[PDB]
Amino acid sequence: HSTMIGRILLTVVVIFRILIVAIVGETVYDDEQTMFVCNTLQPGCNQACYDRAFPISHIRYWVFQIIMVCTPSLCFITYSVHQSAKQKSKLRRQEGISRFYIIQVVFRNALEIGFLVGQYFLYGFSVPGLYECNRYPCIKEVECYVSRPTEKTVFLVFMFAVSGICVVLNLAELNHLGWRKIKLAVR
Amino acid sequence: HSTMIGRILLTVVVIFRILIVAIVGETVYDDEQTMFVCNTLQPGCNQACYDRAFPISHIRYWVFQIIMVCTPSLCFITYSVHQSAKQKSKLRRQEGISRFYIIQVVFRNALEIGFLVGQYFLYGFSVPGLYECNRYPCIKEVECYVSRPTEKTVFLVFMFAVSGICVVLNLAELNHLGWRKIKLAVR
Amino acid sequence: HSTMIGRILLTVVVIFRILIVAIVGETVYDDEQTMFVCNTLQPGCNQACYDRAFPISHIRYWVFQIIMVCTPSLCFITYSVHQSAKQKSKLRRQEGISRFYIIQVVFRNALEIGFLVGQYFLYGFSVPGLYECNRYPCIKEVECYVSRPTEKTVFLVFMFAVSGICVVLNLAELNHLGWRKIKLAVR
Amino acid sequence: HSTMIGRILLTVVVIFRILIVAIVGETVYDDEQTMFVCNTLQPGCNQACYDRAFPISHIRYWVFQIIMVCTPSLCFITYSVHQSAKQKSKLRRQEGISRFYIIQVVFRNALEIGFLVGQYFLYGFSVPGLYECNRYPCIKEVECYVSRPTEKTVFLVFMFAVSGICVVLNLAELNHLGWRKIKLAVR
Amino acid sequence: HSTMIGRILLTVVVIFRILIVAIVGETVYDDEQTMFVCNTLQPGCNQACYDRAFPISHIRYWVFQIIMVCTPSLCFITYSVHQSAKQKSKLRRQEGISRFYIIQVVFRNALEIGFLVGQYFLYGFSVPGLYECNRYPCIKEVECYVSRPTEKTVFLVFMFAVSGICVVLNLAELNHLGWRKIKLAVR
Amino acid sequence: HSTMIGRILLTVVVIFRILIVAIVGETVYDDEQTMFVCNTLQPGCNQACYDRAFPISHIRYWVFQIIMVCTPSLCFITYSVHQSAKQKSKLRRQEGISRFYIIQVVFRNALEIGFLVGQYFLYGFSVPGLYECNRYPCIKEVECYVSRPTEKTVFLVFMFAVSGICVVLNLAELNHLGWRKIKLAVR
Ligand SMILES: CC(C)CCC[C@@H](C)[C@H]1CC[C@H]2[C@@H]3CC=C4C[C@@H](OC(=O)CCC(=O)O)CC[C@]4(C)[C@H]3CC[C@]12C
Ligand SMILES: CC(C)CCC[C@@H](C)[C@H]1CC[C@H]2[C@@H]3CC=C4C[C@@H](OC(=O)CCC(=O)O)CC[C@]4(C)[C@H]3CC[C@]12C
Ligand SMILES: CC(C)CCC[C@@H](C)[C@H]1CC[C@H]2[C@@H]3CC=C4C[C@@H](OC(=O)CCC(=O)O)CC[C@]4(C)[C@H]3CC[C@]12C
Ligand SMILES: CC(C)CCC[C@@H](C)[C@H]1CC[C@H]2[C@@H]3CC=C4C[C@@H](OC(=O)CCC(=O)O)CC[C@]4(C)[C@H]3CC[C@]12C
Ligand SMILES: CC(C)CCC[C@@H](C)[C@H]1CC[C@H]2[C@@H]3CC=C4C[C@@H](OC(=O)CCC(=O)O)CC[C@]4(C)[C@H]3CC[C@]12C
Ligand SMILES: CC(C)CCC[C@@H](C)[C@H]1CC[C@H]2[C@@H]3CC=C4C[C@@H](OC(=O)CCC(=O)O)CC[C@]4(C)[C@H]3CC[C@]12C
Ligand SMILES: CCCCCCCCCCCCO[C@@H]1O[C@H](CO)[C@@H](O[C@H]2O[C@H](CO)[C@@H](O)[C@H](O)[C@H]2O)[C@H](O)[C@H]1O
Ligand SMILES: CCCCCCCCCCCCO[C@@H]1O[C@H](CO)[C@@H](O[C@H]2O[C@H](CO)[C@@H](O)[C@H](O)[C@H]2O)[C@H](O)[C@H]1O
Ligand SMILES: CCCCCCCCCCCCO[C@@H]1O[C@H](CO)[C@@H](O[C@H]2O[C@H](CO)[C@@H](O)[C@H](O)[C@H]2O)[C@H](O)[C@H]1O
Ligand SMILES: CCCCCCCCCCCCO[C@@H]1O[C@H](CO)[C@@H](O[C@H]2O[C@H](CO)[C@@H](O)[C@H](O)[C@H]2O)[C@H](O)[C@H]1O
Ligand SMILES: CCCCCCCCCCCCO[C@@H]1O[C@H](CO)[C@@H](O[C@H]2O[C@H](CO)[C@@H](O)[C@H](O)[C@H]2O)[C@H](O)[C@H]1O
Ligand SMILES: CCCCCCCCCCCCO[C@@H]1O[C@H](CO)[C@@H](O[C@H]2O[C@H](CO)[C@@H](O)[C@H](O)[C@H]2O)[C@H](O)[C@H]1O
Repeated sequence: HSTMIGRILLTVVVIFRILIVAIVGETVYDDEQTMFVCNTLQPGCNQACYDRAFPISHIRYWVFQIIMVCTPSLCFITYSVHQSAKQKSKLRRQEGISRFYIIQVVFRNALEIGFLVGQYFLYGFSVPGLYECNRYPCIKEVECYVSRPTEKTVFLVFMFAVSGICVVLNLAELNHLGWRKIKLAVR
Repeated sequence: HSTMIGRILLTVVVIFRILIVAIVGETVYDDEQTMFVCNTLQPGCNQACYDRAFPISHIRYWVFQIIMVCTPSLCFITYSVHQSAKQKSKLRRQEGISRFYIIQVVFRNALEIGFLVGQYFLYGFSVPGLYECNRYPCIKEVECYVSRPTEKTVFLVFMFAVSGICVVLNLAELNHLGWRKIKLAVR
Repeated sequence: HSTMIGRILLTVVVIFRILIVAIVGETVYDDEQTMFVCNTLQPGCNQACYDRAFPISHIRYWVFQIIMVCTPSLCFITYSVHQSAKQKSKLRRQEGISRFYIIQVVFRNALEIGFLVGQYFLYGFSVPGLYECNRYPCIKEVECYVSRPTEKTVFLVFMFAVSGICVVLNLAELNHLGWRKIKLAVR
Repeated sequence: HSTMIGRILLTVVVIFRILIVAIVGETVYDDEQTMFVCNTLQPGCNQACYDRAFPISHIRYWVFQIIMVCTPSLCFITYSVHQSAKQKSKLRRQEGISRFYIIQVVFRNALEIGFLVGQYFLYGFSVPGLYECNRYPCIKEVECYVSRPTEKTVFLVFMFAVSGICVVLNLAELNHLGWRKIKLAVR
Repeated sequence: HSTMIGRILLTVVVIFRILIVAIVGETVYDDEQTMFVCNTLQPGCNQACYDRAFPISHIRYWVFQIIMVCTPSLCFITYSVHQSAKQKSKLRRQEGISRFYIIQVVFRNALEIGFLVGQYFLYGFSVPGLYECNRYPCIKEVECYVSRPTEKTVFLVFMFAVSGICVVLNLAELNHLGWRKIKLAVR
Repeated sequence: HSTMIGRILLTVVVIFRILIVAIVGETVYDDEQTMFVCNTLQPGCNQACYDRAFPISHIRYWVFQIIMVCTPSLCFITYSVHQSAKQKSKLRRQEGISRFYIIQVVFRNALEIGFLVGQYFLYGFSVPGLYECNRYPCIKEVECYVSRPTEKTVFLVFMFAVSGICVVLNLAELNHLGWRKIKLAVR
């Protein structure tokens, strides 16, 4: 019950997060590297420490996740276009399209779960403003400073909450589908 | 009475504020971090003080509020599209759409009130040109300077006035709806 | 007489000024703050003096005026769309639309007059290349220098001339309307 | 004779110059102020000398000329739209449109001549790489250096040649019109 | 078997990689040259070492490969447009179009193989964070440092994996075509 | 024979080169002036040497050539639009259009040959990474260094190869036309 409104809410949340990231994410991380001050005098002790502290920026991971999530929708649209171009057998084709969509949404749920787990394990919750690094160029351990940690961690928490809401909606959709539909999709 | 003209005025104000922010807000806060001068010599005493003075910039909050306000309209549009795709029962569907729109506008009023309260409590009215900060990197209290405070506080006051006008229009719409419509929406 | 050609000329002037500002204004004021040199050594004596000399930049005022001027046109378009969606009474509706447009153009003339008066009182005619400032951060009076004053004052004079031409055209339209139409709009 | 092909060539040249300027002009003058080196030590001796050497940049004048030239075409299009909306009298209206277009093209030729004369008198042909300036901030005469003079003067010469070609085409069109058409337009 | 779904998946992968690169590649390599620190004091020892370490950036090669891959599709579209404009002979024309498409896809597979081999031989897998260079401007061997190596090598590995998947799909399509179709295309 | 496929290939090559330049050329030459290091201490010895080494950048010449090449196509399109608006005489008009197109393609071949000769004579093949300059501001001969020479010369070689391919295709088209068509176009 209430499946269509749930799908509508999920689409609204997807559009909301896509617009929010495409508007704000570029500006926050536009000059992250430039605003890096570290207590050191050895040349090259700054770039190595910045790479160690932030190997992959959060914006790249978010963009990658958003682009990867939309691929089943794109392939479904292409398959529907091909089916329309091609045209008792119609009912069989409709059933095949339905089971294809079911498998697509299951794969989308799996991808969302994997992306959420990876984001949780990689970045975490809070962004440390102060970092301690010791690589080959730096003779001893040095203390570097990060710029704007509060905004980064707040936006990361918001992204995690949005991903959790999407996961909950996807689980609700899977529960609406149910064991019989899962078994039918398997066979 | 005069409900349609009030809704037209509200839409005009929304378009006005959206265009104004999308035109001017990026340029004002484009290089806020760069134009930061503080009386200190300790490395890292500038970024921490800037983060303390401005944890979240006003432009991010305004963009977030604008994007959040438009979500009920987007979900209503999607629901209308779904209803059109699906098509005595028509009258019942129209009544359901009407009560859905009523609940949507009530939620929009609540969200606007919450956003206005948060903006008032977080930023306030005036932006202090001079700041005094004392964090761990800075040994003692230091005096930092902010660039272009007058423009920031003027634009913040204008945004507050626009939000107040929108709140007044929303309250007028709720009064036009009235207790009977609220009770019907509840049940 | 010659009312339609006057309105056409006014629209042409509006499009001309909008295109001119949207093309040139961003580049002139793109790096105004960076090109600021002042004879001082006290930290923070530059930002405060720049804020004192230029509290609100001319481009922001021009953009605000242009956006505010177009609001009656937008509300008229929305009202016309609503009237078209809704559809002896037709003649009454047409008369109401005509008087609404008359009131709208009167309000537009008033807004243009107010904006012109504010621009004249705030900025003036010439931009002083050399400024003398004495605020709290600066111990004594200091002499700061402004970059590209000639272009700024020339473009300000051109904007003032365009606003004057628009005001003259609006006054001509009001004279064409006349006392009888004003009295009819009042009642 | 060969009037239509001449008008086609004029339109092609206008599109060519518009595309060329809109593509290249922004990049050449993007950082003209930054690449300014002058043999001086007095603060403020650089901005004043740059303003004296280049009061108005060539790109602003070219953009202003291009925008001003297109205004008669825009007003003619608006008048044609109004005439279409409004609809022996048709022949009179067509004759009025023809004489209006004749007056418009005469005004366009006059504006082009004035703009060409102003460009010739203001900028000239060659851009001096070395400048000598002596204003109030600079105690004595100082020698400043300009960046990329050859490209600026080459593009200025090309713009002058394009303007001359346009003037020649406009004069050919005026000769095709002739004394009888000029007299008819006058009365 | 499963040829159409394979082509759909290949198109989806192409769109995915195109969007991913067009979104992320510009920002990563936006300021690669600026963030270059090398242990040297001789002027010109930095630019030569940067050129030696990175003669051609990865983004240029990826853009070139993507643009080159799409050329057979563009020429096929143009040929189809010409055939549509031009219109037992229809069957012969369809067979000619089919064999033209077969030759086009064979050429596309060859181009993809060549581009993959070139990318593997030129860049490799890992980006060395530390480089040792000795050119004419630098008296002796000097040690330069690269900024953000981990992101560059991760994205390069992802691009290599995407190219491998595309190559596998193209080989599957060629196997579906088969020896008989290859022989028919040859003659 | 094979004229239509040759024209299709020429159009494909034109689109390919236009897309390639519009994508990559801006980024390569975005900050050429900034990354200029020369062994000198006299102020103004850098800008003059940079102007001497690179009077006109390659990107400007390429953009100018591309824009100039497309002008006959634009004028042909405008002439076709005029002919369509205007409408035994039809056959004569078609023959006139054909001979006009022949003259247009001959002029395009001549322009391409001239542009190729100019590019070969001006820039050459290789970009010298090291330059020796001696102008008035510099007391003696000084050694300046160029940034990213390998990419510039590689892209220049690619542009030369593309221009050569276009010239070969144009010569093939002219050979297909032949002496009889040339004589008919002359008279
Ligand atoms: C659809 C519903 C289920 C969404 C619920 C969202 C939660 C997954 C999010 C929302 C707010 C989050 C919390 C916001 C703030 C914090 C404080 C934060 O504390 C620190 O960063 C310091 C201590 C530490 O290192 O853990 C730990 C995570 C936590 C509890 C977060 C855990 C995850 C929460 C509960
Ligand atoms: C639809 C209608 C009801 C909109 C009305 C808008 C008001 C909510 C705004 C418009 C102008 C605002 C005022 C503009 C200027 C100031 C001065 C300002 O003073 C300071 O910043 C220094 C003193 C202090 O710290 O409070 C205090 C807020 C106040 C009164 C503002 C309070 C809120 C006002 C009345
Ligand atoms: C439709 C018609 C009526 C438009 C007419 C436009 C005028 C309103 C503008 C056009 C040119 C302007 C003038 C251009 C130059 C100057 C010099 C300027 O002198 C200075 O800046 C130094 C002296 C001082 O401080 O006043 C004073 C304003 C004035 C006369 C301007 C006054 C306003 C003028 C007449
Ligand atoms: C449609 C036809 C008539 C267009 C013809 C274009 C001319 C108006 C242009 C094209 C090339 C120009 C010439 C190109 C180069 C120079 C050298 C230039 O010499 C200098 O800059 C140094 C000497 C000085 O200070 O005059 C003087 C202008 C001149 C002759 C230019 C004069 C104007 C010319 C002839
Ligand atoms: C459609 C299927 C067949 C795609 C398979 C993709 C492979 C071509 C890619 C995916 C992951 C890649 C591997 C990811 C990581 C590494 C570690 C890497 O190690 C180093 O960089 C250090 C040692 C060295 O210098 O080789 C060597 C390449 C390798 C094995 C890569 C080899 C190529 C792999 C297997
Ligand atoms: C449609 C077909 C005919 C296109 C053929 C393209 C040629 C016009 C291009 C492609 C590769 C080019 C060559 C690539 C590399 C070089 C090395 C280059 O050597 C140097 O830069 C150092 C020596 C010197 O100063 O000449 C001289 C030009 C040359 C032979 C180029 C000459 C022109 C070539 C043959
Ligand atoms: C699509 C699916 C993708 C799956 C992705 C799986 C990625 C797995 C990454 C394994 C990384 C192991 O290395 C891991 O590094 C991270 C961050 O660098 C460390 O993380 C630590 O520092 C970061 C900040 O730097 C803190 O936010 C975090 O709370 C803390 O645990 C982990 O303690 C360590 O375990
Ligand atoms: C969508 C709904 C969102 C609800 C949002 C609720 C946000 C609540 C934030 C609680 C913050 C508590 O911390 C609060 O910090 C702000 C600004 O940092 C302080 O604010 C103080 O400094 C700021 C500038 O920095 C001044 O403009 C302000 O007038 C002054 O009160 C408050 O004195 C303090 O109470
Ligand atoms: C939509 C309607 C808006 C109405 C706007 C009304 C704005 C009123 C602003 C009142 C400002 C009072 O402060 C006013 O500051 C301006 C500029 O800062 C001063 O202006 C002075 O300096 C400026 C440059 O800085 C010169 O160009 C000007 O000629 C000179 O008078 C005035 O002498 C002073 O009176
Ligand atoms: C739409 C029509 C517009 C009409 C525009 C009329 C503008 C008239 C400007 C009058 C300017 C008088 O001041 C004029 O300055 C210019 C450039 O600043 C000087 O010009 C001098 O220097 C410039 C470079 O700086 C050289 O390129 C030029 O060859 C040389 O003559 C003139 O010698 C002087 O006469
Ligand atoms: C469309 C088809 C294009 C075909 C392209 C063919 C390009 C062939 C390039 C030949 C280059 C020979 O020079 C080649 O330089 C590369 C990188 O510069 C060196 O590569 C070496 O350094 C790079 C980084 O700099 C490492 O990532 C790599 O693992 C290592 O081998 C090779 O050891 C050397 O053989
Ligand atoms: C549309 C048609 C356009 C026709 C264009 C005709 C342009 C003619 C330019 C004549 C220039 C004469 O000056 C010419 O300068 C170039 C480059 O500046 C010199 O060129 C020299 O240096 C350049 C780099 O700077 C090398 O790449 C080149 O191999 C070498 O010959 C020539 O040796 C000299 O002859």
